[PDB]
Amino acid sequence: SGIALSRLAQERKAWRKDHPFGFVAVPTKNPDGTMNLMNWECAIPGAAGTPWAGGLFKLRMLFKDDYPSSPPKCKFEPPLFHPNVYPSGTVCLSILEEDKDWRPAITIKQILLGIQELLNEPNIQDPAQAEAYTIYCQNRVEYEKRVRAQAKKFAP
Ligand SMILES: S=c1[nH]c2cc(Cl)ccc2o1
Repeated sequence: SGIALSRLAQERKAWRKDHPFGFVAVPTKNPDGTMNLMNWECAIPGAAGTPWAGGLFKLRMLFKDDYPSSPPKCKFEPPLFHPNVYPSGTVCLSILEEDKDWRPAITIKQILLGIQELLNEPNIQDPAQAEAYTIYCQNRVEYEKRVRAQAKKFAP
C-alpha cells in the first residue's frame, strides 16, 4: 500500500496547487475519521457551449492497492445517460483499462479531463449502454435534448 499511498499523496498535492476550474477531487474518510486516499469523491462540470453546460456530474474514483500499476475505477454516482457509461455508472474509456491505454504516469487531472472530453464526444465503437448508444445513432437531436435535460437535473 505504500506505493499507492505515496503516489496518491503526490496527486493530491498537485491537484490542490492547480486544477481545472469547476472540477472537484477530494479523498474520503475511513470509519475512524482518517483520510482514505483510495476512494475519492469527484465532480466534473459540463463544458460551456455544449449540451452538458450547467451540469455538475459527480463521480467516485476507486484505487486498487497496486495503483498506479492499475487505473482507478471511475463511476458516476448517480449513473449518467451517455453511450460509454455502463448502467452501473462505471466509465468505459481506454485510458481506464490496464490492458488498453492506461499508463502509470497518467494523473487524476488527466483522467478527469479525459472523462469530461468523453462526455461531449462519445466513442461509438465502444458502447457501454444500449439506450444512449441507440439514441445517439438514431437521432442526434433527441440525444442532445436528453443530455440537456440531464444537465439541468444535475445543476449545482
Ligand atoms: S455532496 C457530494 N457527494 C458526492 C459523491 C460523489 Cl461520488 C462525488 C461528489 C459528491 O459530492
